[PDB]
Amino acid sequence: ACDYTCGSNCYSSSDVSTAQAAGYKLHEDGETVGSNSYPHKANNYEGFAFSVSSPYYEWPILSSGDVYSGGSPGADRVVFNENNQLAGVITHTGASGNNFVECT
Ligand SMILES: Nc1nc2c(ncn2[C@@H]2O[C@H](CO)[C@@H](O)[C@H]2OP(=O)(O)O)c(=O)[nH]1
Ligand SMILES: [Ca+2]
Repeated sequence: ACDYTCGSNCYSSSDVSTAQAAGYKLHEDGETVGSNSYPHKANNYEGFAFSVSSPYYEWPILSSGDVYSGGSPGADRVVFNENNQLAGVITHTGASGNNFVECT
């Protein structure tokens, strides 16, 4: 069983924790990776019911189990805050264009 399902993609809690820690370390040192500048501000245009406070930052979570360091992001993103608390895991899979849906 998947703890988070993003279209076809299966994610456990450890997958989410490894991706989040990588994302936060880079946020605090003011560094970014890749061509789209990861991590950046997750603005929340969709209006999701995140039980943690604002501002929100998005970072890629890869299907292969590897951490992001440059190149292709994929469809899936883990959202954390300024406190290093998980907001949720979102995806562009099954959403129109550059929009998002929450992972089930
Ligand atoms: N859909 C959407 N896109 C956002 C939001 N905050 C930042 N973006 C980023 O802006 C683009 C929308 O033009 C998206 O492809 C997405 O980048 P990522 O590709 O980095 O996930 C948001 O809350 N909603
Ligand atoms: Ca895994």
